[PDB]
Amino acid sequence: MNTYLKPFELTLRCLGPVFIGSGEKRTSKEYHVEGDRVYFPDMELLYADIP
RNA sequence: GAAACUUAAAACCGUGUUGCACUGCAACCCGGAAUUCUUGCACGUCG
Repeated sequence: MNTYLKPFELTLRCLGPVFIGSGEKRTSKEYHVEGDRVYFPDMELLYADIP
């Protein structure tokens, strides 16, 4: 600490899901599911290998 | 004694640099102080 500046330690444990949005929304033409797990590939790496 | 100009003519003139050498020069910070800062949940509403 310091003799005029007093810090603390704020710890947050989530009991439910937490969503802090970024302003970004992804369409269905970027990901595709496999059972329950949905895969998010890199958008430029799947374009570079395609001829 | 009464009567007849020591007069006439003649430039104080000719030639000649107020000229020769000489740095308005030497030394000197446009320098010292100053937060592009203060407030703000990527969120609300579901026959």
